[PDB]
Amino acid sequence: SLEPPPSTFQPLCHPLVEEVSKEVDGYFLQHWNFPNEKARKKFVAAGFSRVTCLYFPKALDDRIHFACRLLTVLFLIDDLLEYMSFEEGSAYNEKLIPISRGDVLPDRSIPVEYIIYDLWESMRAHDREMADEILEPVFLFMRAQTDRTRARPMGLGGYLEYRERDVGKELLAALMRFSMGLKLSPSELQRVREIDANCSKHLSVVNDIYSYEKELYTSKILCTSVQILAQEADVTAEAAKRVLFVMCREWELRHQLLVARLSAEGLETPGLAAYVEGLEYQMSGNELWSQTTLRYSV
Amino acid sequence: SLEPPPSTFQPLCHPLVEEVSKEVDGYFLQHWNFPNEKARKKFVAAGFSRVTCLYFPKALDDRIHFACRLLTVLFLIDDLLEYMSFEEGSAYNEKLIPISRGDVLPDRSIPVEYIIYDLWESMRAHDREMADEILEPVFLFMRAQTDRTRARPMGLGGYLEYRERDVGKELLAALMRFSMGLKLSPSELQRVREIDANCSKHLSVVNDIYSYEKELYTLCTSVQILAQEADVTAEAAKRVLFVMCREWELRHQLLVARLSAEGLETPGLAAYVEGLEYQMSGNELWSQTTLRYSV
Amino acid sequence: SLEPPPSTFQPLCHPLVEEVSKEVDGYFLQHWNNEKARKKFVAAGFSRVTCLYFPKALDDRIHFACRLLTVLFLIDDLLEYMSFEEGSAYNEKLIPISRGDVLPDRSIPVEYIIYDLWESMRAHDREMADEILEPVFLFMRAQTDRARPMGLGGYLEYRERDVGKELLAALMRFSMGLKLSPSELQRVREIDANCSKHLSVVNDIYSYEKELYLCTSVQILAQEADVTAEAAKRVLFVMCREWELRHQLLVARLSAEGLETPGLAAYVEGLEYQMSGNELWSQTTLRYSV
Amino acid sequence: SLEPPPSTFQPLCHPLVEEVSKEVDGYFLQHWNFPNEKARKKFVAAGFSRVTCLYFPKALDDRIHFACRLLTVLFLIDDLLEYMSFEEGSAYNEKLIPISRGDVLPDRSIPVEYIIYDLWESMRAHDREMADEILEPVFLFMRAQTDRTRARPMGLGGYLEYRERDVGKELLAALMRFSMGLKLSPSELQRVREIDANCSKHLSVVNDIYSYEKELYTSLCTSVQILAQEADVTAEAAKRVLFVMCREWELRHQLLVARLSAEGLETPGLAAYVEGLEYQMSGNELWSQTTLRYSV
Ligand SMILES: CC(C)=CCC/C(C)=C/CC/C(C)=C/COP(=O)(O)OP(=O)(O)O
Ligand SMILES: CC(C)=CCC/C(C)=C/CC/C(C)=C/COP(=O)(O)OP(=O)(O)O
Ligand SMILES: CC(C)=CCC/C(C)=C/CC/C(C)=C/COP(=O)(O)OP(=O)(O)O
Ligand SMILES: [Mg+2]
Repeated sequence: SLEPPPSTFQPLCHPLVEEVSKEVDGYFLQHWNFPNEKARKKFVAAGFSRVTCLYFPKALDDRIHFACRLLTVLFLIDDLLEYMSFEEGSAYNEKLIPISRGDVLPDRSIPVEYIIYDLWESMRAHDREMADEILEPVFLFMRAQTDRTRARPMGLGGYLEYRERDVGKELLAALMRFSMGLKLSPSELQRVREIDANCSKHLSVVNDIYSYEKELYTSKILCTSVQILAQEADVTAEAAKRVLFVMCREWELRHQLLVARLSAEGLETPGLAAYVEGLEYQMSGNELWSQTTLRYSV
Repeated sequence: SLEPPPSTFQPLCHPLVEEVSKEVDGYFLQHWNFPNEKARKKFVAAGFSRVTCLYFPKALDDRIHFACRLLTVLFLIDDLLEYMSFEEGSAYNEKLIPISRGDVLPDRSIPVEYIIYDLWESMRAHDREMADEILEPVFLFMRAQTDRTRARPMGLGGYLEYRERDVGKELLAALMRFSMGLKLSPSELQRVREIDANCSKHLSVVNDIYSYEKELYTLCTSVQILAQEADVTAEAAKRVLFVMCREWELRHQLLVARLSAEGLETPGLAAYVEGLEYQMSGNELWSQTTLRYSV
Repeated sequence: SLEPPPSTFQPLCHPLVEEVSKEVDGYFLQHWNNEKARKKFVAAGFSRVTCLYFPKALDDRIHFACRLLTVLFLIDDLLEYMSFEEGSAYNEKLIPISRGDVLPDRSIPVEYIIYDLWESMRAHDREMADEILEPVFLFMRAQTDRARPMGLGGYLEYRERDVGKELLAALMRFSMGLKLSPSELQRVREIDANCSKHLSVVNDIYSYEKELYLCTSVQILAQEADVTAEAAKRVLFVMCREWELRHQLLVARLSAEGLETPGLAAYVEGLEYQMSGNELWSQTTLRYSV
Repeated sequence: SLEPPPSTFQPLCHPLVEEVSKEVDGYFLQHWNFPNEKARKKFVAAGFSRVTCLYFPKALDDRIHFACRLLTVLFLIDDLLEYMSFEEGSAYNEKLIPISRGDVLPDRSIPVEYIIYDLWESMRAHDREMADEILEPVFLFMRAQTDRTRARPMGLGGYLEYRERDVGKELLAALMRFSMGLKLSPSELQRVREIDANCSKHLSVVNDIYSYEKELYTSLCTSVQILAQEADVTAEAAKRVLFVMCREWELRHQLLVARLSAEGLETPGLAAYVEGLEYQMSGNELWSQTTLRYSV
């Protein structure tokens, strides 16, 4: 089997995982309309708060639950969207956006509506400025949840450049910033643009590596680095995964080189130091998640 | 400074290397017009016959010198062409082609001409049928070391497919079959299509890895291409490509076995298949030691 | 030979162009700094381009667009004479001044022109004027300084997101006093991308000479199809006609699927004017030496 | 619906088409083993000899039939190959190569075997030199009828370059030379390198434009799908753009020929050859618009 190559990175889980997980899991169990009990247990088995804590292990203790709640509902909606047309799905999320902004009252009789409204009111309550910062990154994601993928010739370079702008990864980095109380300035963000793009790729390719078996097992719009590299080099998908994993390690090193350079230049501010560290854990965390999540299972 | 990942391919060196060296080196030395001592000394140090013996370790004892002579002159000619124009260089080789077929002038006053002529007559003398089988393969290679290029976008996939058809590597394979007495009819040789391409690709990329520094003296190479596509340094690119080369080696064995599993393997292709493996490992040791890639 | 193929897009020209042109020209020829160029300016038709791009701009707003572009051009042809370091700073020093967080040196035309200009825009419509800030900054930033395998498909996808094209749509919305929600805009992303491609390729076709005096559809198609640059321009021109057709099909679908709002209808029609106007101008201006 | 854009070329058919067709058709009707008479009906309907005279209108009267007979058997083998595996079809054609070279006697009880043998034996008789010359071009094509084409990401450029080396179009050019009696030297051929590549693309794209609907089976690899995807337009739009690109290649062919002449590099053989390619293009276009091979 695969067997990942050596990495100087390692997965870390948020100290309070057990605590938040119980809290968040409990809240959705009492508020979200799960159909049958079977589903009720699929949810707990999922451990969305445990996923969040794996991604943002360095989050502030009094903010990690916000991140867990946001991702939990987002994972939930993503599941429902699967069973509805691009039309209703798009209509479904557009209704939640003004409600998320808090510009429109929720229909207290619809779980998702008041869970979203309450959640964002809570966030603006704890930190208004930062809460309003993640608004667009979230809307961008939600909207993309229903965008139709365009099939076109794509080599490795083009695919990777495309993944560098993944809205999901952007959501993760912006959310991680909220969870960590890192109020980075426009000049600080631009300073780590390469780091972000680099990180974005690592995350997406690691996902491709463990999601391939399922992507193909879809009575198979196949768009993945595994298939692209396998065809370009003319080797098996397994061989492709191997090569790609080494590339990921090269991106891990590039991450260090860029961070090292950032410091030498005297541009590594206190916040940026915390930020790039966070991204390192997203990379190692996303790797563990990919190897274990049932989402990639068959 | 770049540690090659593990490989099951072990390179060999033809036992007669030092013997053929003296033979062939002596023939060219003082027979071929060397501008000066230095030239002659550098020529010996280059050891083209030694290069040839790394690539064709299983060549037949009474055929190895034929390969050593052929490549020695080609390396020489290739050296003189850089100083010529796409105009001059082309007429040069194009003139030798008829000669090589024995159809024309051997001009005894011109080294390159009587050497080419004499070399091919010797080959037809030893094995007529097989000496002809490689005429076109060599010509293809000669009518290429002067060709221009059509610049267009080329990604990793495009560059690799392109290298799978490298005329240089086809010449090597064709000359190996000659040197080994292997000839298996154009059938099953057609059956080792994938094997040949996979191999040609492996040889080309290993060359890219070691020739990047020097080539960077002014780029069509897998190193720069992967580096730009994955957005990493060229050193990181070489490391990744090396792993890819190990994947092609694994694929090579799979192709070999599969040929067997369905009853296609034959004494000819069995030997051929192994000979290619020696080119790949041989090429790797050469690429790591050749002054051709030195700054 | 470059005879434009048939197009169903008919360009429009703002009726106040003569009035606003002499108005906006007189200004720059009064503060901004060889009189031989002082003539090249009045003949450059900077406000005329503006009027072909936003022929439906509000009468009291058209002069704003003109002034903005007339300076973005004046600065552009100014970057051609300075290094990335020089230009990048030169431009970056104007952003805060544009926001109004830094006052301008009344002795430097480029500075106070920018200052007063943005001040007058906020004073006319602060909200909408603020919305143009970022789009303009993105454009200016890029003006300063990828290097990798780029084929025709990659290039066009890349042009679907061109900043300059983004700037025109933002400036157009402001000029027409068109308030559109991020929601309504989402519905027209395909139309926006399609339009961006059209604008860029027509520009590539006509600016090929100047640029060649590189990253351009003309050169790329020429290499991929192995034909001349001129042969390439002809093929691309026909591709532009297909994008025009697609625009109409998309506009028709937006309507049929009941997703069109009055503001959106005006928006998509305006994009058409930009496309056809851009073509008229590109063919006539001496900027690309007719 | 699809109006081809204006062109300075025009299709042209070989004069003896009628008689040659009768002559070559009857031959196969007597030797080729068609099961029932619905294949003989279809066969005759396909008129492979008229196809040949459309592609090689400038052929010599005494050679044009060698071309028709060769393409007829190649077309027929092509169809049979459809009802055979890769391993099978491969072995099948490989069996016929030594027979073509005249090295192995054919089995007189197997039509395809003796028909091939007799054909080359007859060709080598009329012009041993030129006959031997198109041996490799035919074998390259036959062996190509059975290999697999690994699918990989490919833009227009990559696709077009691959089509420039199309063994089928190569076979066409070589057969045209043999049929027109044009014995070109390597220098002359090296001189017409760009012109061949340009022509090859033209033929392939024109074929793509008309075989697209057909290729949409779904019960792949073509300029139509690739361009439509790269420019994000319909396949129908792609066709219109590709067609114009084809007219540019016709212009390029003329420019390349003019240049060749102006450089004093055009020989009588080459002049006749490049003109022969012009007719291969106009001819392949008409064929593409009319062949049942691309229908439903
Ligand atoms: C679903 C969701 C709310 C994502 C928000 C961002 C986030 C928490 C990302 C981490 C988990 C991940 C890689 C999901 C995408 O899997 P995948 O891309 O291999 O499968 P998919 O993208 O087709 O859903
Ligand atoms: C004389 C000659 C080269 C004959 C070809 C036969 C051949 C492939 C011999 C093996 C030596 C080799 C890998 C050369 C490639 O040099 P390179 O491609 O890395 O450097 P270059 O091609 O730019 O000269
Ligand atoms: C028997 C035979 C075909 C001989 C080849 C000689 C040749 C190129 C004849 C011209 C006719 C032609 C363009 C066929 C293309 O079929 P296609 O390529 O459009 O359809 P296909 O290749 O997928 O079968
Ligand atoms: Mg331009």
